[PDB]
Amino acid sequence: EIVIRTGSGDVRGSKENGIAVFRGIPYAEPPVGAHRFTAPRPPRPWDGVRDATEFSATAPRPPYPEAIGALLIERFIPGDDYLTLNVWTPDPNAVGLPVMVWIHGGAFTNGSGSEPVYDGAAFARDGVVFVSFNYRLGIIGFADLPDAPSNRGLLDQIAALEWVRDNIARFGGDPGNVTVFGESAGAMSVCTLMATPRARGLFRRAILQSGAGNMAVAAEDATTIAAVIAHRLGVEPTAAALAHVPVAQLLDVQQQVAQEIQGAPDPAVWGERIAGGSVLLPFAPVIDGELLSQRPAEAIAGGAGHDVDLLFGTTTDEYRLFLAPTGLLPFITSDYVTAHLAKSGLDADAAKAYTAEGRGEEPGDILASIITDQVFRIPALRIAESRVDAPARTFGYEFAWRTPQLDGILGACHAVELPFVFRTLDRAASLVGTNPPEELAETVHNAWVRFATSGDPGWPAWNPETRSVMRFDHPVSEMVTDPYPATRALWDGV
Ligand SMILES: O=C(O)c1ccc(C(=O)NCCO)cc1
Repeated sequence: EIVIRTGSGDVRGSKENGIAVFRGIPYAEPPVGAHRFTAPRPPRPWDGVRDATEFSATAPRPPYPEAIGALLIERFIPGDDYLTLNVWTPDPNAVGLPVMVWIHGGAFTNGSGSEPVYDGAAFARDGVVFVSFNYRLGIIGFADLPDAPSNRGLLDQIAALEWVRDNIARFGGDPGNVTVFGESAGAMSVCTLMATPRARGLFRRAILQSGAGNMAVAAEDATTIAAVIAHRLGVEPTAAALAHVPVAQLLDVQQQVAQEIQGAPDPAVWGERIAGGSVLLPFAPVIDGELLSQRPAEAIAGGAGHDVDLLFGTTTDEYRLFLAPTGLLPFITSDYVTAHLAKSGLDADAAKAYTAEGRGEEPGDILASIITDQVFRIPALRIAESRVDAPARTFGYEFAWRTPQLDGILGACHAVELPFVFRTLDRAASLVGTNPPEELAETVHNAWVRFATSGDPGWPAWNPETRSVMRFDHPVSEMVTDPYPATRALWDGV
C-alpha cells in the first residue's frame, strides 16, 4: 500500500513490481440524472483515505458492431462514478518526470481510459508518469441541446488535464513537461484542444495517432440528431427531458442513430444534409462558438498550437477496419467508386492513380484507400502543412505493419498500432494475432518515450519539401519520403 495526498484528499494505491499504480481517482462528480448534461464538477473534498486500487466504472456505451467488436474487445465496468483517472509512476517522490496523458478513441461513443490494452506500466518503467481517464461519451458527452453546455466530453478532458496540472507533481511528474496523446477520437480531441484558448498551457507536446482536425458536427446537424433521438424516445430534445431517460434506452437509440449514419441515411428521417453525408461521426464535437468556433484544422491553420511539439501519423490501410471484416469489399463496383470520387469533384480516372501506387486493383480495395486518404491521411498532412512556420517541431510516422487476422484481409488497419505503443501485444490478440513482433513494439514505444522526454522521437523532422516520415514495420522500420505522392496530389484543391 502507498498513500498519496492529492489536492483534495489522500488516496491509497499499490506499489508492485517496481511501479506505483493508482486506479479510479475521481476528477469530477458523478454525472447522474440532470448532471449527465452539466459542466464537470470538482469532486467533494474528503477526509481520510480514498481507496484507489481498482479501476472505476466506465462511461455508458453500446456494444461495438459485432464484426468490429470481435477485434476490439471492450471491458465494461458498471457504476455511476466514472469520471475518474489512473496514474502509473515509478516513484511518487521523484522530481521532474515527463508526463503522458492518454485520451482514448472509439468514435466518441465507445472506449474507456482503463481498457487493458492501455496499461501504463511500460511507460512508468521507462521513467514516464502515465495518466489515463474516462470522459463522457455519446449522447451524454456530445449531443447538442439548447439547455446544456456543448461538448461535455471535451469539458471532461480539460478537467482531467487540469487535475494533472494541479496534482501530478505529487506523483513524481513535471506539469511543465506534459505530452497529451490519443488515437482516433482521442487524437481528434487533441486537435480540438490545441485549437481552443480554454486549454492552453495544459500540455507541451501532442501525439496524434490516426486523428486530425476535420471532425466536427455542424450545429444545424447536431440539432437534427437531437430531434431524431428525442422523437424515438417520445420526449422533448432538451436536457430537461433526457435527464430522466433510463440509460439503456438512451444507448439503444444512440446505437440506432450511429448505425443509420454510418450506412446510407434515409432522407425522410435525416434531412438532405445528413442523407448526403454531411456527418461523418454523429457524436463528434459540435461547433458551438465556445470550444469550437470552426473545425480544429482551420484554427490550427490560424496558428493554434504552433508552440506545441507535434508527432503525428496514420496506418497504411486505416479504413479497411470499417469495410473489410463485414465482407463488403468484393461487391463494390467501379461505377460506385466513380460516383464516390465525383462527390469530391474528382474524375473517374483518379482511381487509376490508386492502382498505379499499389493501393488497390479491385473497386473495393481502391475505395478503402480513397476513404483512408479522405478521413485520415490528407487531414493529417494538412495540419502538418499548416505548421511549416511553427516555432515548435513536427515529426511524422506511417504505421505499416499488417495484421494477419481475418486471413490477412485487414492489412495495416485502423487501431493496429495501439498495443505496440503500449507494449500490450499480449492483450490484443484478437486484432494483432497471437505472435506479433515484440521488437516492433519496442521500437514504437521507445520513440514515444523519447518524444515525451525531449520533443524529438529520434528521426528527421517533417517538412513540405521531402515530406519525410518514419515507416514502422516489423523486420525494418525506416525513413521514407513523400509516400503515395500521386494519390496525395489528387486532393490538392479539394
Ligand atoms: O470514421 C469513422 O467511422 C471512425 C473514426 C474513428 C473511430 C474511433 O475513434 N475508434 C476506432 C474504432 O471505433 C471510429 C470510427
